[PDB]
Amino acid sequence: DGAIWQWRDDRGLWHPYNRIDSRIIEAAHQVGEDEISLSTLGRVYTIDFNSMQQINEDTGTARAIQRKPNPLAN
Ligand SMILES: Nc1ncnc2c1ncn2[C@@H]1O[C@H](COP(=O)(O)OP(=O)(O)OP(=O)(O)O)[C@@H](O)[C@H]1O
Repeated sequence: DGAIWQWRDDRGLWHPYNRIDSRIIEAAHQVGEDEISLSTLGRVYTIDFNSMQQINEDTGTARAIQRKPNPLAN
Protein backbone atom coordinates (compact mmCIF):
# COMPACT_ATOMS: atom_id res chain seq x y z
CA ASP A 1 0.00 0.00 0.00
CA GLY A 2 2.99 2.24 -0.75
CA ALA A 3 1.21 4.22 -3.52
CA ILE A 4 -1.95 6.13 -4.32
CA TRP A 5 -2.75 5.90 -8.04
CA GLN A 6 -5.05 8.42 -9.73
CA TRP A 7 -6.93 8.65 -13.05
CA ARG A 8 -7.90 11.80 -14.96
CA ASP A 9 -11.56 12.64 -15.71
CA ASP A 10 -12.85 14.37 -18.83
CA ARG A 11 -12.79 17.78 -17.08
CA GLY A 12 -9.13 17.30 -16.21
CA LEU A 13 -9.39 16.49 -12.48
CA TRP A 14 -7.61 13.63 -10.76
CA HIS A 15 -9.46 10.93 -8.87
CA PRO A 16 -7.83 8.37 -6.53
CA TYR A 17 -8.41 4.72 -7.37
CA ASN A 18 -9.81 2.80 -4.38
CA ARG A 19 -7.23 1.17 -2.04
CA ILE A 20 -7.60 -2.26 -3.63
CA ASP A 21 -7.33 -0.94 -7.19
CA SER A 22 -4.29 1.21 -6.24
CA ARG A 23 -2.76 -1.94 -4.66
CA ILE A 24 -3.39 -3.95 -7.86
CA ILE A 25 -1.90 -1.24 -10.08
CA GLU A 26 1.06 -0.63 -7.76
CA ALA A 27 1.95 -4.32 -7.49
CA ALA A 28 2.05 -4.71 -11.27
CA HIS A 29 4.00 -1.48 -11.71
CA GLN A 30 6.56 -2.52 -9.09
CA VAL A 31 7.47 -5.75 -10.95
CA GLY A 32 7.69 -4.09 -14.40
CA GLU A 33 4.46 -5.43 -15.96
CA ASP A 34 3.64 -3.62 -19.21
CA GLU A 35 -0.10 -3.78 -18.56
CA ILE A 36 -2.80 -5.26 -16.40
CA SER A 37 -6.56 -5.62 -16.55
CA LEU A 38 -8.76 -4.02 -13.90
CA SER A 39 -12.55 -4.36 -13.53
CA THR A 40 -14.53 -1.69 -11.71
CA LEU A 41 -18.21 -0.69 -12.03
CA GLY A 42 -18.74 -3.54 -14.47
CA ARG A 43 -16.30 -1.94 -16.88
CA VAL A 44 -13.09 -3.50 -18.11
CA TYR A 45 -9.96 -1.38 -18.20
CA THR A 46 -6.45 -2.00 -19.34
CA ILE A 47 -3.84 -0.16 -17.30
CA ASP A 48 -1.01 0.45 -19.79
CA PHE A 49 2.21 1.44 -18.05
CA ASN A 50 4.10 1.96 -21.33
CA SER A 51 1.84 4.95 -22.07
CA MET A 52 0.70 5.63 -18.45
CA GLN A 53 -2.96 5.40 -19.38
CA GLN A 54 -6.17 3.66 -18.38
CA ILE A 55 -7.93 2.35 -21.52
CA ASN A 56 -11.60 1.37 -21.72
CA GLU A 57 -11.43 -1.71 -23.91
CA ASP A 58 -15.03 -1.32 -25.14
CA THR A 59 -15.04 2.41 -26.08
CA GLY A 60 -11.33 2.97 -26.78
CA THR A 61 -11.21 5.95 -24.39
CA ALA A 62 -7.73 6.48 -22.91
CA ARG A 63 -7.20 8.52 -19.70
CA ALA A 64 -3.99 9.61 -17.99
CA ILE A 65 -2.93 7.94 -14.74
CA GLN A 66 -0.36 9.02 -12.19
CA ARG A 67 1.22 7.77 -8.97
CA LYS A 68 1.62 9.55 -5.65
CA PRO A 69 3.67 8.04 -2.79
CA ASN A 70 1.68 7.07 0.29
CA PRO A 71 3.38 8.51 3.45
CA LEU A 72 1.47 6.19 5.77
CA ALA A 73 3.65 3.64 7.53
CA ASN A 74 2.50 0.00 7.56
N1 LIG B 1 -11.24 4.18 -12.89
C1 LIG B 1 -12.44 4.77 -12.92
N2 LIG B 1 -13.20 4.73 -11.80
C2 LIG B 1 -14.41 5.33 -11.82
N3 LIG B 1 -14.96 6.07 -12.78
C3 LIG B 1 -14.17 6.10 -13.87
C4 LIG B 1 -12.93 5.50 -14.02
N4 LIG B 1 -12.42 5.78 -15.27
C5 LIG B 1 -13.35 6.50 -15.87
N5 LIG B 1 -14.40 6.78 -15.04
C6 LIG B 1 -15.63 7.53 -15.35
O1 LIG B 1 -16.52 6.61 -15.93
C7 LIG B 1 -17.20 7.23 -17.05
C8 LIG B 1 -16.85 6.46 -18.30
O2 LIG B 1 -15.45 6.64 -18.60
P1 LIG B 1 -14.65 5.59 -19.50
O3 LIG B 1 -13.25 6.11 -19.64
O4 LIG B 1 -14.89 4.23 -18.96
O5 LIG B 1 -15.42 5.57 -20.90
P2 LIG B 1 -15.89 6.66 -21.94
O6 LIG B 1 -15.61 6.12 -23.31
O7 LIG B 1 -15.38 8.01 -21.55
O8 LIG B 1 -17.44 6.72 -21.64
P3 LIG B 1 -18.80 6.08 -22.10
O9 LIG B 1 -18.80 4.65 -21.64
O10 LIG B 1 -19.86 6.92 -21.45
O11 LIG B 1 -18.84 6.22 -23.63
C9 LIG B 1 -16.81 8.71 -17.02
O12 LIG B 1 -17.72 9.47 -16.24
C10 LIG B 1 -15.43 8.66 -16.36
O13 LIG B 1 -15.06 9.87 -15.72
